[PDB]
Amino acid sequence: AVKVKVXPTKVKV
Amino acid sequence: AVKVKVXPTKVKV
Amino acid sequence: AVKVKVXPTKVKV
Amino acid sequence: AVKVKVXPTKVKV
Repeated sequence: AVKVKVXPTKVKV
Repeated sequence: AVKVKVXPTKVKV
Repeated sequence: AVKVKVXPTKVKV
Repeated sequence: AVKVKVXPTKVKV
């Protein structure tokens, strides 16, 4: 999966 | 916002 | 490919 | 920074 971290926001696709 | 396009999913932070 | 947009910065992987 | 992990590439903005 692609992992996205934007400061304290994190999301995986 | 940050945008991360992963195929059909457009993650927006 | 994944497209990333962070304000005026863009990159594609 | 924003971090986007796309397999072995870790995009950092």
